[PDB]
Amino acid sequence: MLKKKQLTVLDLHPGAGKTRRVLPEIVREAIKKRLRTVILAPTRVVAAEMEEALRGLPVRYMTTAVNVTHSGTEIVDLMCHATFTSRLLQPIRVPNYNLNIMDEAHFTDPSSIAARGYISTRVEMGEAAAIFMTATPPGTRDAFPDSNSPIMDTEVEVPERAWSSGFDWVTDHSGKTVWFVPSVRNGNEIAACLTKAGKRVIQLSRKTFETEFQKTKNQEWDFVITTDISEMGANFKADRVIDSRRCLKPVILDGERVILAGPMPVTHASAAQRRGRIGRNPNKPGDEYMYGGGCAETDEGHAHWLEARMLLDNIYLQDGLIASLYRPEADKVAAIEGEFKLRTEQRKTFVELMKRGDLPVWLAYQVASAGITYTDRRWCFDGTTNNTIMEDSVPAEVWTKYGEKRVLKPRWMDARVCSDHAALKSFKEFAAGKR
Ligand SMILES: CC1(C)OC(=O)c2cc(Br)c(O)cc2O1
Repeated sequence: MLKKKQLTVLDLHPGAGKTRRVLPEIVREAIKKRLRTVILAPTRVVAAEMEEALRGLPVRYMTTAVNVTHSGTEIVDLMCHATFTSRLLQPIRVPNYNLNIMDEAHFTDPSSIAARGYISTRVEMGEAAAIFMTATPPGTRDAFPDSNSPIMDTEVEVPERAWSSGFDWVTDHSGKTVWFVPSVRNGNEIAACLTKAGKRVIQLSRKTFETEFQKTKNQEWDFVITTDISEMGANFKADRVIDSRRCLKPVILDGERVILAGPMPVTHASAAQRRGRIGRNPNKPGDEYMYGGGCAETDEGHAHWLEARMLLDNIYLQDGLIASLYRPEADKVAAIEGEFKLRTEQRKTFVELMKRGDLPVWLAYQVASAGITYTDRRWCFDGTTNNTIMEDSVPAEVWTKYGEKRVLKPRWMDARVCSDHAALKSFKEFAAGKR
């Protein structure tokens, strides 16, 4: 696996031991061969689980999620998928790793797709080896893979709103349930309905993941209501998964705006990962998987693959060459390699709008390519009337950095800046010049 010019896909079924059993063996072999190695974790929670599996091995943990006193002689680095891509983009020297290991390599966030593109190109060039660890590689058509113990799979109508009757099976259950919803707002309504019925509910989403995930260990719960973030190695002690089989899809319209389309069917990879949360204990057969719709290839035309191209066009590889997306996911976007390449100063603005501004990739690109500087927020207020952002059925308003009350009306509308109360609050702070 570790020899140059080779990319290996380690596709053992969910719960087969890729992280706890296979990963330490690969690391020992890499250290024995003096291979400068990088291990890429999707989240800070997975990074913490990896430190437990690799305890006693000389690994440099480039994350504050782990508290370790490094020796300074480690040749193995561990960091998140987003940190790797961020460091490549910035004027920071990233070693050219001989071995690149990506855990939960199915992650479809733009920074993860970009990391796969960069690593696979280095391998194609004959410069590095790579191991992608996932039960569901890109393009998988099997939503029902093998598991540690048998699962009861049931196609059933799943509520997506509060209900009064017709879904007794949901609340009549006495075990623990992990329920995947298409959005934070949809999970809020189902959570409220379950709480009113006497259930103890925890909610998880990208922004709250590390903090709220700890509650799944620290307190008794009946339900976990989660978005698709829990498809990336988050493990639970549960006996049932309820899966709406739906997700939101960011779509770029006429290259001028981003909408959150759907809810629409999840990919087979996502469904297999959601189901994969249960059937993990070989001594507990009969875990349930209730699913409320079919699968479709909704990653085709999904904005994340276009956003991965914007990131890869701005990463130095060799002279004017640009890394391609990983071959099995390369047809998900129609893009000219190099079309998003920015000049030095615009690239710096693009990076800062993402890193400090916390803006979606697409939106950060529109601002930086228009020649606007990071602190210039006039674009948050000079868009067309149809770009007015609404809050509680009335236009959102902020005090500008000049002390003037203005309606939020960005020149470029990206629905992810107001997909929920938390996102809109963060965007309002940005428009006001507060970060
Ligand atoms: C990832 C980030 C920003 O934060 C860390 O926790 C960290 C730790 C080490 Br060690 C390192 O070399 C670099 C790092 O930079």
